[PDB]
Amino acid sequence: MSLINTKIKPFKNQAFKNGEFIEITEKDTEGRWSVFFFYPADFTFVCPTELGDVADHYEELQKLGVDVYAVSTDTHFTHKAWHSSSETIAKIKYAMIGDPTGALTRNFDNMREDEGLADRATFVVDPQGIIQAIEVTAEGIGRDASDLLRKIKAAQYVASHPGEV
Amino acid sequence: MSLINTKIKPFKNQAFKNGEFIEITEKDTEGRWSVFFFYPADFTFVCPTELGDVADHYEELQKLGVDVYAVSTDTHFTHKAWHSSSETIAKIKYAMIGDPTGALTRNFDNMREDEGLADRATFVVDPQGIIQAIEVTAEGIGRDASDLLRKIKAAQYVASHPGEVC
Amino acid sequence: MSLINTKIKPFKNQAFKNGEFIEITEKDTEGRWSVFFFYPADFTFVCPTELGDVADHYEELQKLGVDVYAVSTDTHFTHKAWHSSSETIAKIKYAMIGDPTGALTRNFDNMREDEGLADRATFVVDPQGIIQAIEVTAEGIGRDASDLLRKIKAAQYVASHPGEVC
Amino acid sequence: MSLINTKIKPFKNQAFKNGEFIEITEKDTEGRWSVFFFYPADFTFVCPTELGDVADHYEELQKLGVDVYAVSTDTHFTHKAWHSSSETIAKIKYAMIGDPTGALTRNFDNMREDEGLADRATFVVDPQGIIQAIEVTAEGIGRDASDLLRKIKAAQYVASHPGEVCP
Amino acid sequence: MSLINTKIKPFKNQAFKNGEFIEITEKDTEGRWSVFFFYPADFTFVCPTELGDVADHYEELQKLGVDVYAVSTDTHFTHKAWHSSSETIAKIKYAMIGDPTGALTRNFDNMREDEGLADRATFVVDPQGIIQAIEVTAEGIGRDASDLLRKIKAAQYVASHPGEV
Amino acid sequence: MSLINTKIKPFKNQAFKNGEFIEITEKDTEGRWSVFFFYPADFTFVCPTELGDVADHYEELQKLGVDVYAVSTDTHFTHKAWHSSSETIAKIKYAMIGDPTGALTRNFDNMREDEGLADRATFVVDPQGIIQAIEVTAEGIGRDASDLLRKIKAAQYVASHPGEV
Amino acid sequence: MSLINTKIKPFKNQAFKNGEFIEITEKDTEGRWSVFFFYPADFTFVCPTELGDVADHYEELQKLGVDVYAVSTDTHFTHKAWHSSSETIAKIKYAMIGDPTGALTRNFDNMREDEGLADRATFVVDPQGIIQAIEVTAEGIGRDASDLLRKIKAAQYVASHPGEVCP
Amino acid sequence: MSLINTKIKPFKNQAFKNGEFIEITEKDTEGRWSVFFFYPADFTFVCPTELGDVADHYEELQKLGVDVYAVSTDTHFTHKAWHSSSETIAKIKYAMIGDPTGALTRNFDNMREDEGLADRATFVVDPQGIIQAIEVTAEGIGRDASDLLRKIKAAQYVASHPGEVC
Amino acid sequence: MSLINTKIKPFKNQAFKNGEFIEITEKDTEGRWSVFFFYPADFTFVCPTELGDVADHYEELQKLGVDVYAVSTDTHFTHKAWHSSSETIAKIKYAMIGDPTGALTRNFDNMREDEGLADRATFVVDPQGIIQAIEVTAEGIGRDASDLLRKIKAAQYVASHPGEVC
Amino acid sequence: MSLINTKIKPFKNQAFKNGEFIEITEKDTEGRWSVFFFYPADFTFVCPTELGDVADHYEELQKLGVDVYAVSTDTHFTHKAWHSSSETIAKIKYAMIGDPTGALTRNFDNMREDEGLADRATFVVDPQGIIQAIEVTAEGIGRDASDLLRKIKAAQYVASHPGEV
Repeated sequence: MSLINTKIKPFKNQAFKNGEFIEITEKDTEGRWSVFFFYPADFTFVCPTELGDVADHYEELQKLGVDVYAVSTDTHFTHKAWHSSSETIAKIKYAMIGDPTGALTRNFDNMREDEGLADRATFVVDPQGIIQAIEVTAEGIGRDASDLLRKIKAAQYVASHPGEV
Repeated sequence: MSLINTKIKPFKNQAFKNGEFIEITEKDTEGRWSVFFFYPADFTFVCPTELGDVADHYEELQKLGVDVYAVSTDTHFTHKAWHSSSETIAKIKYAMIGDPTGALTRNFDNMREDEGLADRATFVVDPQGIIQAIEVTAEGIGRDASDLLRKIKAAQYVASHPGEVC
Repeated sequence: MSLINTKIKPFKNQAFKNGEFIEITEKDTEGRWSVFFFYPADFTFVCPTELGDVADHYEELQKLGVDVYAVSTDTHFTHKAWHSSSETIAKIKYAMIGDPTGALTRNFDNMREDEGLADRATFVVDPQGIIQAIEVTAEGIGRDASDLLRKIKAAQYVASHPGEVC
Repeated sequence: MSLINTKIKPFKNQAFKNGEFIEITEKDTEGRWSVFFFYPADFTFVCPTELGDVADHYEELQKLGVDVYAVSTDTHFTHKAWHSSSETIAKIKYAMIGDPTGALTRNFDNMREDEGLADRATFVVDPQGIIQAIEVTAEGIGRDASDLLRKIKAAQYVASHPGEVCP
Repeated sequence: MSLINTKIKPFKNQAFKNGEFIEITEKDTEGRWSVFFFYPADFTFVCPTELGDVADHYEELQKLGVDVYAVSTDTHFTHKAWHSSSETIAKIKYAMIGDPTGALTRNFDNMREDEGLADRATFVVDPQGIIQAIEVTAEGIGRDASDLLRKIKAAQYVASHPGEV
Repeated sequence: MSLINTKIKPFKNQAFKNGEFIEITEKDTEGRWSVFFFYPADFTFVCPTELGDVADHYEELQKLGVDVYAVSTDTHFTHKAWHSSSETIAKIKYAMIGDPTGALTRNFDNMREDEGLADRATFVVDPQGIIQAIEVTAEGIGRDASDLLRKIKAAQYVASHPGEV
Repeated sequence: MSLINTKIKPFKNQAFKNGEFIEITEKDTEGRWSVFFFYPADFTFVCPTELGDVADHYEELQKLGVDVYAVSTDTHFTHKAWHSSSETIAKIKYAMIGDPTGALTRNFDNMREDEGLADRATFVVDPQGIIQAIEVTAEGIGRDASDLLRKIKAAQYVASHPGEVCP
Repeated sequence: MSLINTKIKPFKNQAFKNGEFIEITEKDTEGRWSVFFFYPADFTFVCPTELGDVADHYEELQKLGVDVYAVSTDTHFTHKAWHSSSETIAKIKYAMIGDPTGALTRNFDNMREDEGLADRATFVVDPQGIIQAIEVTAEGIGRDASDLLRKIKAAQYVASHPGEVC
Repeated sequence: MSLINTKIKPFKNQAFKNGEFIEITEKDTEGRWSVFFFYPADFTFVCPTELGDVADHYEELQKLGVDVYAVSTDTHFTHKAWHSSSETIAKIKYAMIGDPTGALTRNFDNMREDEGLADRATFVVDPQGIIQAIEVTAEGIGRDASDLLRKIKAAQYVASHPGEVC
Repeated sequence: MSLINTKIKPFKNQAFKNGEFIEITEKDTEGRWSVFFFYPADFTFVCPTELGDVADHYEELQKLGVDVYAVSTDTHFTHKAWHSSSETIAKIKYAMIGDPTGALTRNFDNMREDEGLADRATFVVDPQGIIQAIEVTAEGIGRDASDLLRKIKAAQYVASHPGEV
């Protein structure tokens, strides 16, 4: 069963945003365009260029009315530490959702069951809750924020201009 | 339960390639970089720019040693007809897999159950059979062949030089 | 679990008829004599004379108040293309039902499970929805349209005047 | 889930042929073209001309190597009685299979559940056991034996000349 | 579980009563004494003297208010043919129930499952529906109508007079 | 499921045979024709002429090679007391099987579950163990030993001569 | 999981008392001291002196307000016959409960499964239904009726004088 | 499921006997006449005369070759303390089985489920392990030891000479 | 599945306290700081220093408003006997709960199933009924009443001033 | 069911020790005294005095032949970061096991299912694998390493001197 064109499942998670800690539910995504940016773990040796690339477009994303949610199986406490410790993660102004239970990760069928870590996946969600775009890659393959931005612009176009030759 | 980083399931399908009918199995994808390009239906009123953009990069894809498989729920007979009817589909030099059973579409968890059509999804499969990249979009949202090309080059780099960075 | 003398199961399909796309449900068959003509696939190398025969008798079938529905597992978009391509399929004035899900095909128990195509079967359905005649043949064995007319006329005579046989 | 292009299921039924009782199994259909002619019941008020029209073409069917099997939910004892006191059934040279259990009838998905009787169905079976043609009609609609004869000749043609379309 | 002293199950079968086709249900047996006479098949080489012996006592059975039902897995069309073909079966004025489904046969647990035929059984049913007497015999062993008549006379005596010392 | 034309189930019961206590099993019935005569209880106010009628034909039954077994839910101790108390039961020379467990009664599906007594049933068993004739009657209706004798004579004829036209 | 100090389960059995058949339920034991005397079978070769010794003390038991119930897996018809043709059973003034189903026997966990007979057990039941004394013996070991009489008198003493130890 | 005339279930318990701790299993009861004397608890306000009676007849019981086992849900450590405390319990020369698990108590179906104590029950067990006599009484009703001796002597007579009663 | 930070299950037990028998329920622990001190058995040869050490701090525990409940699988009758027999157990001013059913022991998941005795475990329960501290040791390893006292003072501090540090 | 006096369940976890990363299985605890020190999460605002107290006794623990395993649901990457970031955690010379799957945490029945974090528990394990001491506290209640040290010394004494008055 594909997760495309389906409504997102309810959740309640603690997150880090700009300093300090906030709580995010599925109620917060209502009437808003949402991006769920899943990544394995904090403090890994892999370059955090994927997250920093989104941070560079975040001002343009907020202009388009798009909320960004970076999610991992690490705690929100770890997100705060990684925000202060890493050079690139300091640019992150959007929410960094901690998912220690993995309930939100499992809502998007994105758990490495044997590792206990999220897969490298990105979800574009419309105001209705329906998933419009899915993008999953393996370890080492980078996700372009420019192509993500292009996809959102195309998704917002279909919503306003439904059905055309 | 995620489809990423898993070996592809065996299949047996009929396809259309450059005026000839050929049978493609999972054996044909072995030892080869493969791209499974799923799309809804033939002869629709939607612009065929998604499949045409892949055709433009196909020579560059064959240069990297990558096979391209365009798959839909239509028959391979329909693919031959669509290759002769449309101006953009005439450029398609790669294989056009016909999947009437939907078995190949079900293998990649990419079936619109109540429509009987494949979703707009792209899969990048390494020579071992493991899926490295998944890209799914809803009807209307276009897929970029240039970003697909970038991902394959990035996937081949990690396959060649693993453990480096950063 | 014999299919004969049972009411037809509800359906919702897209169809092509005279340069127009229409939606056909089980409601459209109500109060009318219907004929469901199933066939494998569009754009095949097999001679399309079976559909051509029904086209020749269609004027006579409409005269008896009988609706003809040609059903295939192909999309309704594919049917339009086939109407413009073949000389024999151009003669088709009746509706060409597209059944990508195979829901309507499985309703009449007529799906080639491992092939994903409809079998060569013809169904005669009365105004009530009850199936009166079933004719299934393998690939190659032709279906006679003039014998179908004989069967429909006989079915209409039994409906009008019950208990008038020996 | 359709019954077309599938091998026939094994059966063991008693039959009546030319004044003698014989037992027929799936082994008897092996290597032979077989036609299974199903009908509701014996001693019905409806014309037995459907079976009689097959009996007229039976000479031609035997020359083609086609065996005819008339199947009913009645006993083989009943078939003997219907053979004796009927003008049209007296012409039957082929076997009249009795199916009191309804096992053979259910093999072809041809049972009226509420009536306990077979439906008006004709099946064309090749030497391998694979079903090539199915014809099912309701009470009143007659089955054409000369059209059945045409179908068998067409089924034999594709068997000897495989995939000969169109040209 | 025993079939004796239990109410008969509902049924709807077509039958042949001297020249005419009728339909018999569990409703027809109500308020009346009933005898269900099961037998293998019509047009068998075995002697039909079982049904002929019941036919001789049938006039006395109607005087006692007892309805007789002859049941087999053959159709009611076959019962008519057997009536006007055999001299012994021609004496039958009682109803000949046809049971092609075997629903009535299975109600009395009397079906030869591998043969699709009824066993040689006789059931005596009172106005209430309760079975009072059961007699089952194997193929070849005959049943006596004179003994059956005696058993019904005794059953009607017990029904009218409760307790006998 | 019908009890007719099936092999009898194994049993081990104590019995009373004219003056002495014996034990009867399924082994004793083998190679011999057997008649199992079931009845409610000993010392009842109902007429014991059912068992007395069988006792009169018992000498002829032994000439035919038929063993008679009278079974009830009473103990074998009770059968002895009933033998030397009633003039009709005193005529019994055949075995009187006591079945306090009801195991043998349940083998023939003949137990009145709420009463704990046997129904009025008679079973005819051949040397192989196969039941050939069943006769069950409700409380009050009598069984005839003369008809029973006739049924055994017919059963032995069919066993020796297969197929009768 | 022991049966001591538990209320007796409901029952409906036929009994024999002084030439007349009566029906006894759990309602009849209400507000009355009850003794359930179980034994294997009627017409056994073993002495019926166990029942006879209870019959001798029955006059004293009735004065204390104690009802005696003799239970057997035999029918109430059998109890009448054993009452008529026995010297010791003729002295029985109390009820002789028949338990052909074994339902009452199973209520006291006193059934020999392989024999279908009750075991040699005696139960002392108070007006509330609560079991106060259980005595089960094997075939051969006699049950003392005068000791049973002592137990009932002791059971009545703790009922009227609750928790009077030692002093 | 009557407990009478059934073999005793295996057990492994610690016991106190004559200033010594010993382990008693079902093996120790084999080939010997055994008596299992169950009682609620140690150090109760209830008069310990029931155990005192068995102590007085113990010499006579050992003369008949009968072993006496007094079982309680208390520990074997508690039994030692009770042997030193009470004047009546000091007379106990037989083994006092401690059953904290209640395994041996549940074997004889003698557990007060909601109280966690053994009921007042006496069991006579033959050399084979078969239970011959069961006597259960409620709190307050005394158990007679002299009537127990009568029951054991009767049980031994039946074992020696079967079928010698009327 | 951990027992920590959960509300205690209801119980009804008989206990011995200062020469008197009293019934203790979960109602008695309400609004009160409670310590459930589990131990194997009475009258053992193991040094009773664990229970004696708690008795030394009992006056200091009552000063903090803490109730102490010593629990074992033995009867409350045995506790009275052990209070009079032992020199160290004579100091016990707190309640000694008798748990013959083992129901209270099962509530705290602290039963040696094959021994029928409680394990060496200490539980600290706040006025709300929530367990704040669990300490379990195998036979032989001693429990410190001073560290227990430290934990209760630390538990009362967090209850008073939550959210502070560091 | 209590976890006291039971053998530890098999596991395979990645850990941080002294720099750098190692893998620990149940095979590594064989023939050695082990301490499993569970704690909720890394980078929390709670003072890490519990872990630092054990670090002060670690030299004495290694003298007694005791291995210390600090476990949390955080990754081993996070453990390395927290080792470098925190003043007290820099003293940690023993292994810091990362348990993102929570499999090792669930082996000791120590998971806060709704939080996805380990409870505050300490386990003393002998060379055989058998758990000798369990110590669980709530948030805010400190665990004394001196009392832990005393318990281990007592546990090692019982192993060498088994059974005494």
